[PDB]
Amino acid sequence: SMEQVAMELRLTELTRLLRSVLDQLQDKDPARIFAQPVSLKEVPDYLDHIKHPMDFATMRKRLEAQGYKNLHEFEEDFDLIIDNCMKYNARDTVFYRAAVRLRDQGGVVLRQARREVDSIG
Repeated sequence: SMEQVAMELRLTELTRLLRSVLDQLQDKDPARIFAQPVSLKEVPDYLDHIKHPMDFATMRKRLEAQGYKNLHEFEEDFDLIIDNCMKYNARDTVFYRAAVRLRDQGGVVLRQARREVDSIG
């Protein structure tokens, strides 16, 4: 149907906007601490601690499959990256501190993404 095509075009455009958001958020992790999944070879007990692991590569795979239907779903995954880190790692670690900085700098990006999503529909 033409309605299905139109819905598919809207999803494609949301995916384009989320890719730009993803790139801007990942720039705020210059150490690449959140770039890839926590390795279960290196941290064999990780899934005893963290029930829903997340990282930027995993988000990018989902994005490129058009697997984010709305900005809320994308933000949920970004918040997992931060929140997982802040539980597993202690306050006095480079990892925790990196997540705080990513949260703080990312909030700005996400605040405008929300206005753009609503504005463009």
